[PDB]
Amino acid sequence: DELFSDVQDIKTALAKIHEDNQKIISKLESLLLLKGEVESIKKQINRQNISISTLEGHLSSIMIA
Amino acid sequence: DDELFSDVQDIKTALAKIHEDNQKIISKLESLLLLKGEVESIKKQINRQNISISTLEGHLSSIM
Amino acid sequence: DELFSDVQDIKTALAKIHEDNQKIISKLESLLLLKGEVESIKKQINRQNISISTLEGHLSSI
Amino acid sequence: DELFSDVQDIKTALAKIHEDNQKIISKLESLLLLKGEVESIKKQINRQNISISTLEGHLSSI
Repeated sequence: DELFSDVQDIKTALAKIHEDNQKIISKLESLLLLKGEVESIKKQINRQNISISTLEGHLSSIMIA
Repeated sequence: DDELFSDVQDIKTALAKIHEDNQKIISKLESLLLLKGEVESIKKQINRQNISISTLEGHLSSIM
Repeated sequence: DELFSDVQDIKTALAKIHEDNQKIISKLESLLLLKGEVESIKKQINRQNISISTLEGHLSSI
Repeated sequence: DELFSDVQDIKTALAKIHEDNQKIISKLESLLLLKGEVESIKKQINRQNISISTLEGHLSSI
């Protein structure tokens, strides 16, 4: 009957929500990789700050002639 | 059967709500995924910046 | 009916998935405020780069 | 019945999307760490600005 048509509609919308959940999960995964790169950026800027300090060190030597 | 029909309709309503949740969630993830290109561009500027410090570290010795 | 209790559990489980999705949506909305942060960062960096170069120019004149 | 087994199929598929949600929850939790990575970078760029101003101050003095 119309009950069987309905029961197959529930099954199919459940299968479609499952399939979109896999795509949402991939996009989350790809953002998590981007978190790894943002972590490396954090690390590179700290290394740059260490370097600016060397500059400043030599610049102090120049100022005292 | 009137009760089962009405309950089955509840399940279908509930699925349509979850389908709409999925679509709102997919939309916010696609807006976030724009960060990818911004982070690639930041990687390039950091490298450009590293180079520039070395040009500086050096000049500060030909002077010194 | 075992069938009635089954349909009730099915209803309860869906409403819980839907209630949990609301929390997922607000948290994701809260991450979109990062686009403004990361952009402010891109601008900061370009400005620092410019400055370092502006420093080399001054060094040449010394 | 044909029906009982179909309703079992629905329960199985429902368990799956509950499963999906747990995995979306755990990933999202991990992603939320990004806000703190971005805030840390902002602090680091502030400190860099300061350290550059110092350097220009010194080139100014010379």
